[PDB]
Amino acid sequence: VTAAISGTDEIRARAEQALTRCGVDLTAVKGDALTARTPLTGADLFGLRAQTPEDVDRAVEAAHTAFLTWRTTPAPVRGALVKRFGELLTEHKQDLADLVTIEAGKIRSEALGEVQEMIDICDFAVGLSRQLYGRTMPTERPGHRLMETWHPLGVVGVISAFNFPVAVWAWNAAVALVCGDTVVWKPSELTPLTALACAALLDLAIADAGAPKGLNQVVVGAADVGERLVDSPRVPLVSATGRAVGPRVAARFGRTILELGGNNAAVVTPSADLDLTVNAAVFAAAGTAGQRCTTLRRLIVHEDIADTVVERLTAAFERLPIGDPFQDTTLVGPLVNEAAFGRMREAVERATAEGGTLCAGGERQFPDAAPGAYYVRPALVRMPAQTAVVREETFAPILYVLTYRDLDEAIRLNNEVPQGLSAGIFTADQSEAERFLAPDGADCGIANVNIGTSGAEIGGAFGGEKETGGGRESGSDAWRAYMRRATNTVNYSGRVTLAQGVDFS
Amino acid sequence: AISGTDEIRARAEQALTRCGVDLTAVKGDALTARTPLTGADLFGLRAQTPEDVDRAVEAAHTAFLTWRTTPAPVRGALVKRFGELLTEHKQDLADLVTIEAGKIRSEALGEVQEMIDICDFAVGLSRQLYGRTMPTERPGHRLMETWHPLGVVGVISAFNFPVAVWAWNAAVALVCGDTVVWKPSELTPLTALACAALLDLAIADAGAPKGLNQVVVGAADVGERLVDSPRVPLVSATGRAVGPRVAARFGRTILELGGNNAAVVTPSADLDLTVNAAVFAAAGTAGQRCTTLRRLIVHEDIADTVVERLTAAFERLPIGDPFQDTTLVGPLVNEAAFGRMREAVERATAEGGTLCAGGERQFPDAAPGAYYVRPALVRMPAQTAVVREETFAPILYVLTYRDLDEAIRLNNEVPQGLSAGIFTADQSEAERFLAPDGADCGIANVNIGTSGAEIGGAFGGEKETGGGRESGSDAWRAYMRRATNTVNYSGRVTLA
Amino acid sequence: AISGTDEIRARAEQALTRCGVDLTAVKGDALTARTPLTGADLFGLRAQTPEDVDRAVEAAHTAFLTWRTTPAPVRGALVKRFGELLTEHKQDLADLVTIEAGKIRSEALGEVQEMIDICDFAVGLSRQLYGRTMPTERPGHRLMETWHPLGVVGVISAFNFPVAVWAWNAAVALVCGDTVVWKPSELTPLTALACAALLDLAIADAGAPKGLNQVVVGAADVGERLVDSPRVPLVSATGRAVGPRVAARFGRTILELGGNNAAVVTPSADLDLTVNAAVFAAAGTAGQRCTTLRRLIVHEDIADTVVERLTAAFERLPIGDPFQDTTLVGPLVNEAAFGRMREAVERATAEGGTLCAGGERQFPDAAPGAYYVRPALVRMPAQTAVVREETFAPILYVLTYRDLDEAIRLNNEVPQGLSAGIFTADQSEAERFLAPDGADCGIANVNIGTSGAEIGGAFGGEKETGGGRESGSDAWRAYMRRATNTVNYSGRVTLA
Amino acid sequence: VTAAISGTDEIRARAEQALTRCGVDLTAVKGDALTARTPLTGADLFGLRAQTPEDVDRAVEAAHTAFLTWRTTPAPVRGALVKRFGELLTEHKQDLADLVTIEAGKIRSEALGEVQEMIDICDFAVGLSRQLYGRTMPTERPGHRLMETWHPLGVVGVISAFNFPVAVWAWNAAVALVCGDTVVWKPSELTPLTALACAALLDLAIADAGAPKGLNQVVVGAADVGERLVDSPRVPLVSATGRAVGPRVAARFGRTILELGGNNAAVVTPSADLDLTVNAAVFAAAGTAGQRCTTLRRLIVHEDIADTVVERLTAAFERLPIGDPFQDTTLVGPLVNEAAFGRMREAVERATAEGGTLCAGGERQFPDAAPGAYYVRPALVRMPAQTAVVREETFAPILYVLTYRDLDEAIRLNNEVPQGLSAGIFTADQSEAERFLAPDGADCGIANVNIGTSGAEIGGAFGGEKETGGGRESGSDAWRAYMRRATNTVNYSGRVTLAQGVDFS
Repeated sequence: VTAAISGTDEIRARAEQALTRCGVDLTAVKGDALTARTPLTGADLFGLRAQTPEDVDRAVEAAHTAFLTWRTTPAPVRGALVKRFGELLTEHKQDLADLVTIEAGKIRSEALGEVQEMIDICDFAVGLSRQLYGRTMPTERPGHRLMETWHPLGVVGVISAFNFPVAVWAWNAAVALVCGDTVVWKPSELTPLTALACAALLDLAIADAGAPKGLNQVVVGAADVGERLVDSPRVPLVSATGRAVGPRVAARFGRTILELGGNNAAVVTPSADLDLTVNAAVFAAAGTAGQRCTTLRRLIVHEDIADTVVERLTAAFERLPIGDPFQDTTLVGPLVNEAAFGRMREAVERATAEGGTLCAGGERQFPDAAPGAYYVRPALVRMPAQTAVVREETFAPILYVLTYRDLDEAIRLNNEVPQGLSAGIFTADQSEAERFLAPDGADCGIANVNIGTSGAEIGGAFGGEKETGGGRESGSDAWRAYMRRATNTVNYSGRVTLAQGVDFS
Repeated sequence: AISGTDEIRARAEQALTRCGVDLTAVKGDALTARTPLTGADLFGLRAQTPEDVDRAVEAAHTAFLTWRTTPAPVRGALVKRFGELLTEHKQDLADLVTIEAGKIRSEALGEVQEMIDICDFAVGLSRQLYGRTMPTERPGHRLMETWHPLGVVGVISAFNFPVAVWAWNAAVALVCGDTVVWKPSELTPLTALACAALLDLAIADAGAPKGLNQVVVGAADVGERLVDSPRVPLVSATGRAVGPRVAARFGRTILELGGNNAAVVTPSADLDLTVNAAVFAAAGTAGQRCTTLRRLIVHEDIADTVVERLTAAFERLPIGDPFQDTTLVGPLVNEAAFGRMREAVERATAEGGTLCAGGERQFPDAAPGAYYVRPALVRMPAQTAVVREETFAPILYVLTYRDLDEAIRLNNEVPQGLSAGIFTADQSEAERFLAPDGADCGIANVNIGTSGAEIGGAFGGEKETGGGRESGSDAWRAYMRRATNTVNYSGRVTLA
Repeated sequence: AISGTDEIRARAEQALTRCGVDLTAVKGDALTARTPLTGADLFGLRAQTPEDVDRAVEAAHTAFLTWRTTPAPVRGALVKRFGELLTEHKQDLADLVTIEAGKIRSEALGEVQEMIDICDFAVGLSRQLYGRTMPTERPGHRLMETWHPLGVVGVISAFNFPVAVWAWNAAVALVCGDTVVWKPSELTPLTALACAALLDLAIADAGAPKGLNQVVVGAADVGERLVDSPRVPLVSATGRAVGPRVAARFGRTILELGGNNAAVVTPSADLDLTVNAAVFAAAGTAGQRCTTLRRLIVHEDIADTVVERLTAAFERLPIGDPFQDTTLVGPLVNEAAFGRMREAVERATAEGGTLCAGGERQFPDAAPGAYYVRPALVRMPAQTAVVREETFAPILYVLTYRDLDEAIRLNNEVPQGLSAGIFTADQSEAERFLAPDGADCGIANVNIGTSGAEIGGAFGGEKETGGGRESGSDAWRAYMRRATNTVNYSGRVTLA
Repeated sequence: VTAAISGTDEIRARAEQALTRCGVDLTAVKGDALTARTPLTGADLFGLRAQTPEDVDRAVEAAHTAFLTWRTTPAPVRGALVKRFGELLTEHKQDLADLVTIEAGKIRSEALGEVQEMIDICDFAVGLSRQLYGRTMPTERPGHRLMETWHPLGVVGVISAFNFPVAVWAWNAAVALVCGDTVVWKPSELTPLTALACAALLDLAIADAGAPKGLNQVVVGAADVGERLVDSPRVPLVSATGRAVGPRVAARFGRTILELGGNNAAVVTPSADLDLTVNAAVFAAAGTAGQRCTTLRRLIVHEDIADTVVERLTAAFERLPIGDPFQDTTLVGPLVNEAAFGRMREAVERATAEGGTLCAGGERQFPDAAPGAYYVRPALVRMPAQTAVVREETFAPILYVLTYRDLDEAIRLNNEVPQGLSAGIFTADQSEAERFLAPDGADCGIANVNIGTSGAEIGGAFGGEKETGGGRESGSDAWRAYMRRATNTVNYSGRVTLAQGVDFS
């Protein structure tokens, strides 16, 4: 139950080294308006310059200028830029992953994985640059041709959260760039440094490619900066990941991609492989300290095996190594800030008040080793019913355990929450697996068999349903949200249908 | 010679009866059916309350729970049967369309035929609704994307296409496993009652659930209750408040909100083709299509001759009773439509325009409650305010250009973005117009006008038109939910 | 109680007449129509010569020149009309199918319904036939892929599905803008004549070209002339020489050449489900489907109980007149089919097999010219020669396994590769069977037998089955030619 | 009319340098069975070891072993191999292009372009590795699911020609590898060295990736080696590019991709931009010394402009710089061998015998500067009709000029030849452009507007119709030919349709 944590100064030096290697000019970005910080110790690292709302508008207009050139640049040439950027990400993978650990608190292997996701979406987007497929199709009209074409849309506003500080932007920017769009990115106020590093690498790729300078810009600021971006008439698409954005953008006839959180469950049936299940559940519940939109928060377990599953998860949660995310031994790093810790404790108290039993975890670990940081053991809570606290997502590592008998009851328990991001079923039974994925099964955007709620990869469309917000990012044909469809009828016959047969001559 | 109100009423009652409507059950005192042919009220109807809308959604949701597990090809059999009944009653439904919308008989028949055609397309879709299978990075896993029924679809339609818009939505939604609650225009309730009765027959013939489709007749408050329902995940609206309201409750919308459609006429344009296409697209349906041609952007070297030829055509357009086959232009829907038209033309002349032809009310004494008008042709010195904001009336504004990029800019400058066309014999001009830096609309055509669209194409527009697509290509995806499914068959945990 | 030849002849003549066939015009002395129900000749028919095949191709090619520019949705209207006529005459056509193929009435009805269903699917396709638009690397250029009508399609069909295979080919080919020349099995000419007459009515109703479809009745030399025609770019053959011959003249083929289909029965299989599925897939159509279940690969722990249960089922199968609704198994097509069956069973017992049930000729005195047989169940010690080469007869070979990878290897070891199934309650076994290292067939199913297929799926197989696909998904692409089109609108030469 | 040509010795030294840089072991590949050669001088460079037919069978079996591992290696992992290979091609682009010039005689800029095509298809294939899309679709059966899946096929035999000695293999191998297939490549007997270099680079990528060793092998030999590859029962797909292969493979129920040549035309209408047209026609007719399958061989010109077009093409052909393909000034390098030159001269003689007029070119240039090499000026021949010599493709730079009046006549003249690879129309008229591309227009696999018969790129499917052979390679969904389709119905209902309602229990 004890851990050595890196000092703020050692963290700052590592951040500075990483930023400089990624080509950031520290003198130019430093200032006294905002502050970079680290959840590893809770402390401020150094001050940053901020953009004003007026600067956001200047950025959007510059991005629109760039768009006017980029939209007629051939998609395969646009893909060459993205290929160059992927090369630079590859070259600086370890440097960027350092920044991700520093700002989001993720363990090293997860930080590296997030940067690799960026590299993987660049590879995918380079492929898409020769596709972006529309259709050709028959027309009913003699001597006509009909097709559907896809065109670049305009400036895309990207609003990202602290928890995936680089991959969410990459999913959006790699795709948007190859689609002939330009990007203005408002990163989380908690994670500016990762964004600055990403932007500097992309600016080098842009300079190497001879591409337009305003293809991507980062706006560093607080909430008034984000609002100005959301409200811009020159931003036809806003992608927001990790609540008010949908209706405000719809009001000005813009488009949104929303992925707004998840309250994700897994069903454990009587035939589940318990070794597989426990391993999967622990990773999905405890990974990233319970701060993924896809984190496992509800486990719906058949009454015949619930006691044994709870025993095993209790033991696994008790053995989880919690500590500095730079240490190879660490599996759980810190929560992002005090507010997060407070919400976690409030939820666990309310759960025991609504009838629950705390089985494992929930306590702050080694508070005196880093007093400004909140390292916590993931909580396992057995619940007699799916009460309000279980239905209302807390962004923390709390796994509520519910029991069921009939699979249709498990499905109902999965579906009855307002969120609809991901779901999983652990079963050896062919029919149960298929029933879960059927139209009357789990209602979520992602529905998996024998893999947890974080089972997703670049090639799939990523997003959810219900209050998650309906958007899709990354794979399949999510790229269509970054373009506009045109239906084109071409007459080569020299004639038109004459109304009531009349020829006006 | 305008048909009499008594004759029209009798024709409406006979059509409704033949389509299976129970006149006693739908008659009442809350709302009135009317006709633009004379302006007269036909007879009174029962209305639904907001509470009835909630009951209808409940019924549709109950039906959905059964329908969503009914195999899609079986769902397609219902739509095939509906198409057969529409075919059987094409003339009766078309008479109701002419009576309530005022459109000429041939256009009314064409609208009912669109219904039949989308039924046939949806029967095809019922065996497709394609998702994907694709590789996964994880050993001993499989990955796919599936599409599932969404739920209850609310359909809000306008007076001008009182049956085809609902059919695009309902044929597709039903084969997608959804159910529908339809709020038709308060101007055109009878067409909806007839449609609903024919679909209820098909439902009976198929043994399908009774709540698959319901019509709610009423005013604003009925439509508002439908839009705000938490059990209506998709609202399809044709006719602006809807988008944000639905977004606020995390629902989905398909919005097609109007059009201010232009065509560009280049110096190599075939003028006989262009004049015919422009006249039909500007004057057709008395200028009351979402896809009506409202702006003609003509090259300065041919502008005088084009205006001369359109003036002559507009002066010759046959205006009259839409049940007479000689008629090209039927009446406007109501007095307010006429008022708005006149206000636009007055504004245009105050903004420097010249009225070249049309605009006058025709034979007011033949039917004082009806508004038959000659389409207006107005030459404008620039794209001023009145040109940029559409009026749902037959007014064609003529603008001039020299460089094609400026014609394109003029096309694109307005807030609407539904359809556009270019008339040209030049291969490169045609391609430029359709290019990524060309016309910005949802529909962009060469040598065919702004109503050049068909069932197999996705229909809808950009910008303030609202972004939705209906009908063809893969528009059906808006009626379903995508799932991404990873299946592990390895017995091991492999993380990405 | 077997229907008499005179009764059958009269029923055949009435069906043909009702379908629009002119009996005087088709009767003759060159070929004979026959029935497997009694083995009797029904009546004589005129035959085509090789020169008539060349005239038919010429006529089809002339029709093609018009049809290929007829808009696909208009082509789809013809197929929709055909589907309506098939629906009207479903019973009459089904009677001809039972008479000539010997299949039970319910299966004959199902085959005609497949025709109607592919017509409805093809009507959908008529608005799709999708190519692509995509980006080009070249500034000021556009790139697309389009699909165009191919030409005359030769269709060679077998006795066992005398109408549905031609319908899969003809509905799709016609909406794709192709024309068809059909050479039906010499065993089943009457069904083809009836089909052709109904389609000719639809053609007349639509005002379409008369040469869209033609039937050539004859022997080997007629089929050979069709295969070798330089004006037939696609040959679709169901029933081995065809592939190389057509390739030699740079034509295209779709080949579906037979099946030796297996199912794997795992220890967690639901035995009631499995026995029912196996009996129906092995015995259905007297074992004369391309998709008939011929090999059952059963886990050693349940093999004895499975064999016991199948023995009991096979002993209870009702064999008899296919016009009687009590019948499950009708007759084999002819004496040669019976001879081949007996030879296979004799070979299997010589290779170490045990005949567990069936194989005996039923009621030979009731109809001495007809071959009614009880399906045979043979337990085998290994997959020997007789197991690996299919016999078109109802024989089910039972093999045992222990490890699933060995069941998969046994499935895959044969030269045919049409369909396969796995019966299991185990999620991972189901997935393993369908995985890239699982069953190698064109169709691979879980908890449904080897005939588990439907209109919306691409149908066909791998290996010596021939590689072709018909019916659903994007099988239609084999009936068209792809073009890749780059359009320069820049006025400059930009090289790749 | 004069030129300095590199010496055989200088060429040999450059070839050796390139091979060594690409990681070929010269001692291991050298021998006395076969010979590497160069069309620049006509001479042999050095001897090579050859494979026997027995070695081909050994190679196929090793490739099948590799296939058994590769087919279950996840497609995105397979794409990582292809990405690494593209990196190595990038690093050795100039070295490989040297070999292409040496063996095929292509000018430097075309050789570099061919190697870049390899790099571009690797990028595309890396994208495809996350796609390979099948379908999910409704079933009519309650409580069932239906899908279509694509699986790796097996060993792919690649037979390539001298004229594109690296890109054709790359189109096949990049796609085949990501599709989970393995490859046995028989390069042209005229161009082994390019193949050896390609294979050595891919073997390094394989070693870096830890992939199976037998993923790709080159078999060096004469015709008996190719025949053994074509006839193998373990080779389910044979791709042959640049006549007997179709029927022989069909006989053993294999699949083929055939692209067997082209006799490609362009139509020049009265409204054609003549500067654009002449430039495009000269590149398309004279490029690669008329030795592309897509070379322009027939020009179908409207009678109103035919005289002026012929004048302009006459002047352009007379100004073409012919010489050593390593010199930046050179636009036309040599024909491949004496046999090619002999066929060219025979065709031009026969054309003048069938009524034609030689307008420009056709003569051997500077024979004494490289007596074993055949540098020729492209020939322009005006023909009064499309006679047998015009219909029968000669693999040499001969442009036959035909006149027309009605566009339907031009279309008929395009279509009446037995080949059907590519076609173009040069026109400013919107309706003519569309008529040419319509279903009753040009019948070829590739049909272009205002670009010549070599207007194709990676993203499009490449191939032709009629006696060209029907295959498609490279872009769109040509990848489907490298895989097998499965239709999968999955029952989760626990029941089956009972025949005649009978339950056997």
